[PDB]
Amino acid sequence: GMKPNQFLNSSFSIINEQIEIYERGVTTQKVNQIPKTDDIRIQSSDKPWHWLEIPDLICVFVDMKGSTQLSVTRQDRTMASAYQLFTNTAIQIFHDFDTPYIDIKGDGVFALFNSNQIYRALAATVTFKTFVKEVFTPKIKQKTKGIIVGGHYGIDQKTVLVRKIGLRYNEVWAGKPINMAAKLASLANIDELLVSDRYFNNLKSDFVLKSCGCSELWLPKNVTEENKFDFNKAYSLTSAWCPIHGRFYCQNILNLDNA
Amino acid sequence: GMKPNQFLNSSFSIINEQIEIYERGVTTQKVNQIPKTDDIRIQSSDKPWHWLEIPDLICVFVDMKGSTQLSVTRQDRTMASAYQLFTNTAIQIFHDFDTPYIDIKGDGVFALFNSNQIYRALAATVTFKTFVKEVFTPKIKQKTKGIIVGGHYGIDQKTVLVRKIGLRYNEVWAGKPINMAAKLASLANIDELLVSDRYFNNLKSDFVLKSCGCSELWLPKNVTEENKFDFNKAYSLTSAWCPIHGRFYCQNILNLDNA
Ligand SMILES: [Cl-]
Ligand SMILES: [Cl-]
Ligand SMILES: [Zn+2]
Ligand SMILES: [Zn+2]
Repeated sequence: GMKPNQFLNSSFSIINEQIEIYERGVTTQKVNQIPKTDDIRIQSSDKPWHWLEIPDLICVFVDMKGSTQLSVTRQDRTMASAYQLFTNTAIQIFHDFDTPYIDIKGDGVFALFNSNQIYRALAATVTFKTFVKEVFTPKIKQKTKGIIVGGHYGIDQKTVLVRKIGLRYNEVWAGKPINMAAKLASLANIDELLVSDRYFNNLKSDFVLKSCGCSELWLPKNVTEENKFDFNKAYSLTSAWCPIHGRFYCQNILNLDNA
Repeated sequence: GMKPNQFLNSSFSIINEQIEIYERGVTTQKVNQIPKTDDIRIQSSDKPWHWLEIPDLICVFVDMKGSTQLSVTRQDRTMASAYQLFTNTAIQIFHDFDTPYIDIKGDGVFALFNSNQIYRALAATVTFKTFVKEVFTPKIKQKTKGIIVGGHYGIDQKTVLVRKIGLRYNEVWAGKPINMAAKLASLANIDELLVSDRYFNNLKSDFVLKSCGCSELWLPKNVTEENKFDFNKAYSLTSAWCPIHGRFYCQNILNLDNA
């Protein structure tokens, strides 16, 4: 129902071009793991959009929480320092866990994992969560003389589509889990990880379901009235790596993907 | 703080490296407009992080709303087509409005504008909003035989910091307006734009404050109890370009930045 006098001429022409592209339909092809970036082809502009379908991809999203009083303009520039200590550490930790794909969005970082990296994704997320709780929050509190800033985290797992868009070219991701992992992180309290029920249902080991004894780690949370999610239930983890047993637990959990 | 038995050895070493970087402090320098990407220098890794301070930068964030039933796996693959029709049109429209910087995050797109592009940012946002209402929503409803999918939108304006991080290199943005524009969009209803009070307070012309008569366009909304924003009030726009007067209004609004 678009009319010429409703839009700029250029906008009108662009919208009609996008309508034509949309009317071409799509094609897809299955690829079991996140492909190398150069294996994602740039298409000729006349073709129907082609997507690669990655099954049961895991998306972790971590975001700074409680930072509204941190500043980029006042003398201490504390938001700049906090951004580095939070985001750069997130990136380096996810890289150390051999994350297939990392990207930065606002005050947050998302990390994509393959469907056979369930436990690796969790171990990387809990490592970052523990860093934030034990290091980031105390140091920012020291610098600000009292402000408590931390993180909150979400994980979802679902099939996604990927292709490249030129703005160079970047991967673009269509589907549920990146959007849903970010929405879960936004819903989470400070120092809380929320995961979807479909991701939680893939966690089977007592190394991740029960504490070290220093109890059930995960609590269900109904998310239906949020009107944001295509699943009924999330699961909440508020604990972190044990100061005594955390390394041993992380070692075992990482190995759980190899079986 | 950190204990060695709480983390993997590699994670421990990485955290200590990030603490050292954080303890170097930061330096900043003012640049009045969003710089060219090659003017944002890559630093040697030993230096305190340097940031460019861009005053009163405008961030628009547009996001798909109501898409939980769209699928990337069922036969119609409707989420793939919808992603193209929504996101690619957003990209092309923002490029047509000469947006200095565009980036894609999940089901959404953000566009950054200079402080002297107040009205251009609004005109680009309302153009995309009108496209979504008049074109995207009807076509997706037709394809799905009834599902109503649309968009929601946020705008904030505040000083930001920018530098480059290598994961070639990408700009990273620290500060309020990208995070806050995304949170405003998440808070917005379908076919609703929410803007911060500080952005709204820069809107002075009746071309943006009053309708063509086919009334006040903006309604205040208190956002204090959201505990997410560093401002008290947002402003809601639910209208779109008039089917008769929309081109004329958009043209005049664009001209408002040149005075
Ligand atoms: Cl600030
Ligand atoms: Cl889906
Ligand atoms: Zn223990
Ligand atoms: Zn009118």
